[PDB]
Amino acid sequence: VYNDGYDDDNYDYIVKNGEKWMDRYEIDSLIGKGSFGQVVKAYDRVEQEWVAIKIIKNKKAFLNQAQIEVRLLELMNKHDTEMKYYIVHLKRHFMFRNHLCLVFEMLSYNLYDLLRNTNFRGVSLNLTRKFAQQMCTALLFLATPELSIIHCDLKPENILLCNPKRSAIKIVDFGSSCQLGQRIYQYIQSRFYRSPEVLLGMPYDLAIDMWSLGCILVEMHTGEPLFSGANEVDQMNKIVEVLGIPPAHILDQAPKARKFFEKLPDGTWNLKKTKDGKREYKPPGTRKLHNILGVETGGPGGRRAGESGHTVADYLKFKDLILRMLDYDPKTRIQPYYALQHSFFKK
Ligand SMILES: COc1ccc2c3ccnc(C)c3n(CCCC(N)=O)c2c1
Repeated sequence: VYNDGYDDDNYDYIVKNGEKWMDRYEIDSLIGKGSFGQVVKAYDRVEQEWVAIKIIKNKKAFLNQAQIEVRLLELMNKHDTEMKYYIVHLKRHFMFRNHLCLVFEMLSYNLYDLLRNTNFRGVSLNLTRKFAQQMCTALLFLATPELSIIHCDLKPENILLCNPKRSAIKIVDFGSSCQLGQRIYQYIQSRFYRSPEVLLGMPYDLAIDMWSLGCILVEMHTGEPLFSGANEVDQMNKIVEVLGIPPAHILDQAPKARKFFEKLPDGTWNLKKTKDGKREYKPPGTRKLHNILGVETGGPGGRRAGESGHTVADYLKFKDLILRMLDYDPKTRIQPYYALQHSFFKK
């Protein structure tokens, strides 16, 4: 028996459609499940509107982390700027049957559902540009010194459309987020979108979100993840296929450098030796983003050949921005303010 019967064996609240909570919220259905807990669709009888309620797991570790998400959401929402409207709005929170419940504004489906709806053909470069500009503005908001918030889990699933037929988006799931000073985890971000500094076990800052954004934007247009690693070793090697060996000044400071690389006598770094002449990856830096995007061959897989807004000039700008987002060095990786000035966004 878990939580007097209200919970399942995974600390989740057993959702029952049609249940009414505190004579206010009418639970319609389950929207999604995550490590944090479940999000349900519910009607707020008081305010007479539809809301999304995130039911946090009934477990100390998850409750304590969700309390941080609340602190950060309330801190962002209080700030007055139009940029704050790229972050989902937390209306209120409450405890119910030993679950912390977060009430959010209702949104539409996420960018992964959007990709799946195109059968993973990818969205247009113009739509990608719209998402990129909004995301860069959102990251600029998080970078404001008073906030200095690191989302730490940017991915298609955590970027939602406000309206199913409109391009406006908002960022969700700040549970794993932290502030620049208060970093408390080492293994963070979803693997496909994890930055090299996190893979290498080095200290991280807001630049890790810019890395994830670069990965996301490419996936949005091509329809498949740029670095689809099955584990950390596979992830690092897939990054190396495209960007080459990380610079020595980074690896020389990386605690986990020898999980993926080895230092030669002449001081240079190379990938760890592979036994028995097994070939599993393209040589470092040979998987060109120029070809992944189809810059001069009509877009990803030639699917955008003879389409408006998919000129080579457009792709060369897109490629340059992505490569500046995928800089190995977090100190030189493009920052939101300057990314927004990139020619890719010129009117
Ligand atoms: C639909 O409106 C919404 C509105 C707000 C949120 C929200 C706020 C915080 N964290 C998460 C995971 C949130 N989700 C998850 C959806 C997952 C999905 N496939 O739609 C939301 C959804």
